[PDB]
Amino acid sequence: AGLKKMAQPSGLVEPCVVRVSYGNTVLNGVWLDDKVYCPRHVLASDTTVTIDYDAVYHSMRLHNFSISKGNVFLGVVGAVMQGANLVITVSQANVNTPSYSFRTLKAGECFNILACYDGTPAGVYGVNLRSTHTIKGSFVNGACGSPGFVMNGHKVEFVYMHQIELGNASHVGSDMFGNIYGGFEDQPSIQLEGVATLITENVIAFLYAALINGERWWCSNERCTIDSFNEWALGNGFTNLVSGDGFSMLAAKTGVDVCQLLSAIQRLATGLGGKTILGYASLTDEYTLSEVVRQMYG
Amino acid sequence: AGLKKMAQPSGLVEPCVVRVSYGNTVLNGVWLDDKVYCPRHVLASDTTVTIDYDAVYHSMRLHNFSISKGNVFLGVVGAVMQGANLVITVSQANVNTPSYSFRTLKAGECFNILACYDGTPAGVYGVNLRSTHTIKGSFVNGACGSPGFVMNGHKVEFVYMHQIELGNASHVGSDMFGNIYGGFEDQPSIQLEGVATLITENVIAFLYAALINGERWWCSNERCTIDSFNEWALGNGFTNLVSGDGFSMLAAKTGVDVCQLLSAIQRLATGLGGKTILGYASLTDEYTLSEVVRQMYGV
Ligand SMILES: *[C@](C)(O)C(=O)N(c1ccc(-c2ccccc2)nc1)[C@@](C)(C(=O)N[C@@H](C)c1ccc(F)cc1)c1cccnc1
Ligand SMILES: *[C@](C)(O)C(=O)N(c1ccc(-c2ccccc2)nc1)[C@@](C)(C(=O)N[C@@H](C)c1ccc(F)cc1)c1cccnc1
Repeated sequence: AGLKKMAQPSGLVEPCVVRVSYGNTVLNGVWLDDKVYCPRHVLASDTTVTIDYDAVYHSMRLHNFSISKGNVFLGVVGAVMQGANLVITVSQANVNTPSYSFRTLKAGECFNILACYDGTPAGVYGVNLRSTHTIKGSFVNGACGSPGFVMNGHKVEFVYMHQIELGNASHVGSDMFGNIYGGFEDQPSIQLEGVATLITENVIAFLYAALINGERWWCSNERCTIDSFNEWALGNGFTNLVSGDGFSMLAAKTGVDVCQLLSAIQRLATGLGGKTILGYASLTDEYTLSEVVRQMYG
Repeated sequence: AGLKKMAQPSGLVEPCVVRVSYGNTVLNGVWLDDKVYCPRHVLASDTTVTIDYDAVYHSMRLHNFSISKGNVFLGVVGAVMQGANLVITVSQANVNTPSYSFRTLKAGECFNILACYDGTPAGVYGVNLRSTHTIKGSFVNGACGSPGFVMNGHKVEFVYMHQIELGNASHVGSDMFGNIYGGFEDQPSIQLEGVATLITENVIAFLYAALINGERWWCSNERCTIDSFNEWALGNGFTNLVSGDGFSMLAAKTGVDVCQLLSAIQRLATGLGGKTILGYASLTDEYTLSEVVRQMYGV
């Protein structure tokens, strides 16, 4: 009953956040087994001239690393560079290591940001990757290395590590495989995101959310083809639709066709009059199909 | 960098949530130090008429009780009804019982809800108590006994325990002392919900979040005395403000005083005219002052 951007329980991610301190600059690290993942820009302090990472890696002094989880210091042994990640090998092994697996996020999916500062978690909240492979969370200085995760069946899927904040207030993270989302760079040059187009299959589950909760005022008998929308979608800041197979489960209980919401979206997109839907005066892509089913039918 | 309702880390609370079952009704409970707390309506299975809890508490067979945390089954020992809650004593002690304590919340504060189903933690999100003393969150069938909590320095303070769901989709819970908030009944008979009046400080904090976040189209140079607003707040669905000395820090960083917002509240409470503030169609008391300071400046 209701609809809120809720985050999954952060309890398993929480023991792994460490404080990685290389010289002056100190940031957040994900500690799993004997390895500690952190953004490689910790090795940089320039923040003014283009950084030649290939050279600074070979010219690194491990005596300056001091990694910690509270009062314990983990002893640094080695460190290799996996993309934009600086995978650091420490002697102590995280006794608190959950069952983890790395995965990459496909645009539109939801995941959980464990905002951390100085190796201490601050808050957990759910976000979705946008059409530009950037997120719109809440971050302040020192968050570099805060993990993002999805969790299915007592197993953590580290899908995000924070790297940098764009001027857009948009946040760019790396993959745990070392791959910047959206093709951006950890470089001190100005970078601009593209136009954020709303993810269509999240807006649909958001409209079934309104019909399950009885708000049927916006809905009418009109229906549009998957095709005519895909044509209309690009020119109106929306993503195209591949198929409508998964909604058929919800479409039956509601009795509202998939082709019928499309006619509504073409109308409702930049169309909400005074009347709002579920607390929103504009369509939103925050809510996925998975999230709707967990908040509506257990 | 953004305004994002977020919950504090729920790691310490997750060891304590247990599956409490008494025959048909199965719902969640908090396992603190060898005592499981749960709503007293787990004993009742009837949702027709008003139920004599004093007579149902005595018609209680402890042998019927089934508590479990995963595969482990707890052995129930004692059971005393405290208010609208059930303090159940068991043999094993939650060995991971955090630095815990109870509290009752004055209206307007923000706390952290841990929704559970079948003794399984499932989500965690921030919510603030409305003036009617009903939070408004997400709860499906079987979430009775999901604890709320607020954490000040690794010490867990349990403040909520889910009891019932009203008509307005408003959610009602009980403190760990066994008192239904706002004075409600855990009975099936129909029950009214009050008119939600907005907490003024949390609206002011929400407005500073907008001035810090750039949206300054609604702000002009109007200063309003606090009493004229209080006289106006008693007649327009707001609350009277006690002090604005905590806002002294946000006012200096924005350069906008607290008086300007107070007049601005009188302006926009009528309606935002289709122009949203921070992605919000109307004024919102969701963001408390302290939570706004951790997100904007990071304390
Ligand atoms: C990290 C260090 O904790 C941090 O908060 N930010 C940051 C700072 C510097 C770098 C960086 C330095 C040298 C080379 C490459 C990257 N990355 C991240 C903040 C302060 C940040 O990103 N600021 C922006 C303006 C920035 C971009 C690029 C850059 F090189 C330097 C700064 C930051 C603040 C808030 C949230 N996230 C990150
Ligand atoms: C709990 C059992 O998990 C549950 O979801 N609900 C509930 C059901 C019954 C009682 C109750 C039983 C006996 C005596 C008094 C109360 N409390 C809670 C739900 C289904 C619920 O609250 N339904 C409403 C209609 C209800 C209110 C009051 C009442 F006495 C009986 C029923 C529920 C649904 C969704 C969210 N929370 C609770």
